[PDB]
Formats: sequence, structure tokens, C-alpha cells
Amino acid sequence: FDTLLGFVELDHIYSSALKEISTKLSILDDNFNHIYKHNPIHHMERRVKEMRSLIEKLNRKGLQISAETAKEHILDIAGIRVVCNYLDDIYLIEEMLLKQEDVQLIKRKDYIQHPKENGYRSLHIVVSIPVFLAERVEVLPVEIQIRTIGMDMWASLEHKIRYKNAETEKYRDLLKECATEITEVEDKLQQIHSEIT
Amino acid sequence: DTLLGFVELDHIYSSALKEISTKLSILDDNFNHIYKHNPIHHMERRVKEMRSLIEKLNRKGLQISAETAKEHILDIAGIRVVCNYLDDIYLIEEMLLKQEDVQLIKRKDYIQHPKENGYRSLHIVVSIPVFLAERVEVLPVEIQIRTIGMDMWASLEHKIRYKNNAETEKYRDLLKECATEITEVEDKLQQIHSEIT
Amino acid sequence: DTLLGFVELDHIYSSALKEISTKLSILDDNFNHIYKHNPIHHMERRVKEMRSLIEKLNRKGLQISAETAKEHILDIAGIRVVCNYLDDIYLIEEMLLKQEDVQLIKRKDYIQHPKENGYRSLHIVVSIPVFLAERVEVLPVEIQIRTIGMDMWASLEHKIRYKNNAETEKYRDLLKECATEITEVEDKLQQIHSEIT
Amino acid sequence: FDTLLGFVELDHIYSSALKEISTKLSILDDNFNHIYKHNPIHHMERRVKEMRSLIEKLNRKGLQISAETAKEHILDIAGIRVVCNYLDDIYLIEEMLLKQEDVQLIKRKDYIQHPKENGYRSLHIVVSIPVFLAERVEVLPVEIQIRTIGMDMWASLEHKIRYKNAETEKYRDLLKECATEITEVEDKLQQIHSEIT
Repeated sequence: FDTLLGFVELDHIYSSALKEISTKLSILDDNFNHIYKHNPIHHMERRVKEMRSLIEKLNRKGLQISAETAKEHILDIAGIRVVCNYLDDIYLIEEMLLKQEDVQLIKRKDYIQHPKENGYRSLHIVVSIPVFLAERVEVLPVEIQIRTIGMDMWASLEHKIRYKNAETEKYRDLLKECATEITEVEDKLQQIHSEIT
Repeated sequence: DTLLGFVELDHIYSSALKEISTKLSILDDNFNHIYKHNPIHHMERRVKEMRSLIEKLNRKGLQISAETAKEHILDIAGIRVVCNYLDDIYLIEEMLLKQEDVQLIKRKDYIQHPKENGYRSLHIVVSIPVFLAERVEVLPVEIQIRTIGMDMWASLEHKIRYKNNAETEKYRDLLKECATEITEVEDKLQQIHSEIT
Repeated sequence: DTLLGFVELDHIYSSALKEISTKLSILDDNFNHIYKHNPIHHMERRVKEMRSLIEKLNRKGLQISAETAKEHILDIAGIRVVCNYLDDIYLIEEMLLKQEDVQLIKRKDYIQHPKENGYRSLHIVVSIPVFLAERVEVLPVEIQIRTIGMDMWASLEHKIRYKNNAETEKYRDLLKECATEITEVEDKLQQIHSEIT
Repeated sequence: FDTLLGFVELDHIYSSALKEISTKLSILDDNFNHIYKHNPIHHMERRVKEMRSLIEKLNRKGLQISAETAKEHILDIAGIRVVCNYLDDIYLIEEMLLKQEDVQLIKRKDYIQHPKENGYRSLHIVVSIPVFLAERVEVLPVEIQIRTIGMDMWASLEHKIRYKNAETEKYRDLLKECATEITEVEDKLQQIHSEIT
């Protein structure tokens, strides 16, 4: 059906958006290491929301179900997580990214500055990037989650408890202890690395 | 010190290659999504090694430094885009050059007018911005767009000149015949492919 | 349940493809280190999708399950090894089949004896052990070894049959001519390459 | 010089060795995730010792300097670090690897069972693997260091203090605190993950 075709196109163009941001981030990481001897980025992961998740979300909001609706109302269709070696790399990567001429900052939420009640810590920014296609240019939003390795280890276990669902409450306070415990050890590693660089 | 400049040159022109690769990969994928055909067969990136920069500077009587190479050699970074069919070459060019941040610097169409020795390729030098940690660099990249068959020829011819160049005269008439025979069969394959699409 | 078997089939035959890819990549690299020439131009792996397994099972009147497919279809996993020159094909075969953990199952040389329609490739089915988390599987893999030119032909011919197959008769005489013309030029390029090496 | 050639060959064949082990590990990781919903491996890194480090080491031992000497006396010429998500993945990966028919265990040292005085924790195993080359098979040793993410974060900062050299003593006891602090939080994450899987 015609409606179906748009969502296939949607997956493809947002994947291209991820390619654009990944290359910028890789170049930033690589040049920081060249000038300096430190790679701010440990690894990255990319994902594009599955069409079924998009329709569900659109259904939830009571909106007309098409790809054009999806673009307008869901801005983390494309997501990239940037896992950093040290806490200062997180803020630093953001500065290096957002000062680029063709990167527009759309939304920002700093769960490192303001941790979640559960203990989740990450830096969330939505940015827009031009994507040049065969016969047009698309300016597309991309959700970038920037975090430390420890933050990433915490968030993945928490996530694995939630979706797979009564266990979350059972582990809620102990996961908060780990989020606190992970924060503390990462600032000690941060301040040792700050001193020697 | 002089040597460091060339390491810097390699690094930043390699970053330029990543930027242009991503654009091309996105074009190829979008072209395929629209017309059910992948124009690009493969790509190969290369930065000219410092010894290839110096002899070219020497041949021009230029002072031997990375900044002189930067100013005077526009194929320091080169990417070969190998296409499945001859008409794909000109579609990749059109799709690339209409991007606002891609500027055409030089163009020479050895497909429209082959070299006497039989060589064919479309050469365009374009400029691309590279966003680094603490500065932006606009760098030229030489793009050689050719068919698979043109690439097989050029690789062998390139493998006649560099190793034991004296024989370049010995095979010149036979390599011209092969270039003609490759052209002939690629036009037949092009028109069979055009008819069914 | 039946569906799960096929997901398992895809996964383990994909692992077989990784094992054989690594062997071939190591052979290519070592051949290059000794003789200053890379025999392999590129490779493409593919697992036949479940719909391609079922119709083949149906065509044979076989019960529709992953275990029946496993027993009766030896090209579930296929890798195409595209070589730079015709003589490289037989050297890759010899180098691969002498490995103690590679067993030849089937061989058919369409280069020595092309198909009437013009197709050429060397087909060998080999078995490879795949070491999994909790068991070892010895799985067959169909390897199609061909030159770049053979690959261009087969891709177009393959693109005549599957989409709008009626025209397969229309282009049959013209595709035969192209296969002949590709053979002729690849033997000239082979002998120029052999002489300088 | 003739001696030089052997060391070039050495780098190449030990790199092939790394390719063989990487593929096995990737298949193990991927199959564990298929059967179970957990990827034991977070990431891997490969390195082959630089020729200058090999000569220095041979010089240190007062041995004749050739590639053949190097193979005999240096068994971590090829090294792969396997960074695991949880502490139990480390032991588990080892079991899955060493039960494979063509993997021979050569040496083992468990710094997780027995931490270093500084606080370093990792599992070190040297294994041998057949590498099939163009015209021979080589059974080559490979050093595999298996560790947790936290262990890897600890070890990299410690390493960055040592090579870059009076700072090591300054940070010695504080790095020991982090090694202890990292251990504690990783066993809490381990026991939460053990309970829900």
C-alpha cells in the first residue's frame, strides 16, 4: 500500500542521517586523538526505530498514520549513542559537534546535570543535519545520547530489567546504588586522567 | 617538523575522504531505493604517500613542505568510484555536484574523449568541508568515476607503467585494443540493462 | 516453531560464511605477500532467504522444514569470489582445498565448459566446521569463483531472468555474444599481466 | 636485507592468526546471543607487535635477531583483548573457545583469580591456532587477554600513566582504590544480571 511505501523510505533516509552524523563524530574523535593523545569516544551505536514502533507511537498520540506524520511528530526516529571514555569527553564532544556550520541544535536534556529519579545519567541532544539524496536535500533530526562507559553499563542493565516487568521495582534501589557507585568511581578516574594530560 | 606537517596532511585529507565517501554511499543507496539499481559497484580511497607528494613538488620546482603540497596538488586525496554501468557515471556526478557544500574545482572527461593510450574515466576535483576538533578545513578531493571495465583496464595499465616502465611501449597497441573491446561490450551491457529497467 | 528452525538455519549458515571468508581473505593476503598480486578482487556472501529455500523444497517435493532444507540444499550459504584474472581462480581453489578442515563436496567447472547461454564460473561446494556456543556444525558452502568480467555478465543475466523472465529469450543471443567478448578481452589482459609478473 | 624480510612476513602471518581467532570469537558471541539474549563480548581489539619492539625484546634476551628467533621466543607477538560485559562472561568465553578442536591452550595466567599488586585484573591465555597460507599451514600462538569493561577502563588509565614515568608511584595507591572500587560495583551488576537471566 501507498502508506507502507513511505515508511520504507523513512527508514532509509533516517539511516542516511545516521551515516552523516557518524562520520562527523568519527572525524572529531580521530582529530582530537591526533592533536591530543586521547580518543574522547569509546564506541558508538546506531539504530533506526522499527516501523511497528513508529505506528504504535503514532497510534498512541491519536494521529493519522503515515510517514509524513511520523517525521513531524517523532524526532528520535534515528538515534546514535556516543559512549565516551571520561565524563569530560561527553561535554567536549557536544561542543565540537554543535559548533559545525550545518549542525543545528533542536533539543537538549542533560540527565548528567540532573540525574533521573531511577539514577539514569546521559546527555540527550536532538540535532538536525542536511542529508543529500539523489534528487533532493532533507534536513532531518537525529537524537544523540552522549554518555560515559559506566553510564552505558548502568543504562543497559536497567533497560534489560524493564522490558523483559515486575523486576524493576525489586531492583530499583539497588540500581540507584550502582548509579551512585558508578558516578563516584568515574570521577576518580576522571581526575587522575585530567592531571596527567 | 617538516615531517609532522605531512602527517597532518595525511590525516586531514583522509578525513576529507570519509566525508565524500559517506555522501556517495548515501547517493548510491537512495538511487537504489528509487530506481531499483545500485549505480556504484565499489569505491577505493587513497591519500598520496609523502614520497609521491615530494617528487611531484620536485617535478614542479616547488619548495618541499606540506603547505606547498596543500596549495599546489589537488589530488593528494583521491577516491575512485567504480560504477556498474556507463550511464551511472554521469548520474553520480550530477547528484553529487548539486549538493550545496560540494564545489566543483576541475573537470576532465576522459570518457567523452579517451586518452590516446585508451584510458577512460571521469575526473572531477571537488572541495568538501572537514570539521575538525578546533578548525574547519575546506579540502579538494579528486574523484575518478569509471565503470568496472574501465577500472580493470586502468589497473593493468597502471600496472605496466610503474613496474618496469620500459615495456609501456611494448603493450601500448595491445592495451588500446583491449580498451576498445571493453568499451564495445560495456555499451552492449548498458543497453540490455537500460531496456529492462 | 517451524519458523524458528529457519532463523536458526540462517544464523548458523551465516557463521559458516564468516569462517570461509576469513580463510579466503588470509589466502588472498598471503598470495599478495609472496607474488605481489592480489588474486581476489572482492567477495559477496549471501544466505538464501527462507522463501528461496521453500520453493526449492517444493520443486523437489520435499517436506517444508529447516532440517529438510539442511539435508537437501547445499547452496543455502553462498559466497562469490570475484578474481582479478582468470588464472587466479584455479589458484584460489587449489590453495583452499588443500586445507585439512575444508572438504570438497561438489565441483562443476563452467569456465572449462561454459553453459550454453554463456555463463562461466567455477562452482565448488565445500564443508567447513562452525564452532558454536554448545555444539559444532559441519556445514556446506557453495563457492562461486569467477573473474570480474564473468561477474558483470552473470549479474546482468541474473538481472534478465528474475525480473521479467519472458525477455530471457529476447537477449539470449546478445548475452552470448557479450560473454564471448568478455572472455576474449580477459584472456588478453591475463597474458599481459602474466608477462610482467 | 634478508633478515628484514622475515620480520615483514612475521607481521603478516600473525595478523592472519588474529583474523582466525577474531572470527571464532565473533561466532561464539553471536551464537550465545542467539540462544540466549546476552552478548558476552562487549568489544575486541587486535594488535601485532611492531618490529622495533620485537628486535628490542630479542636484544634484551641477548638472542640472535631474526624472525625465526622471534617466533620461538615471543608468544604474544599477536594479541587480542576481549572486553566482556560481565565477569562471568570472561570465564565463559574461555570455555567456549578452548573446547574447539583446533584451539590448543599454551599458557594461562588468571589475574582475576589473583590480582596484581597494583590492582590489575585480567585473564591471560596463550592459544595456538592453525593458519592456512598459500603454500603451507602455520600453527601460531596468540595471546588473548579476557577482561571486563571496568577492568579495561582501569587497565587503560594505568597504562597511560606508566609509559607517558614518575607519575605511577604518585597514583599507585589511588589506582588500587579504583581497582577495588571497580571490582565491587561489577559484582553487584553481575548478581543483578545473573538473577534476571
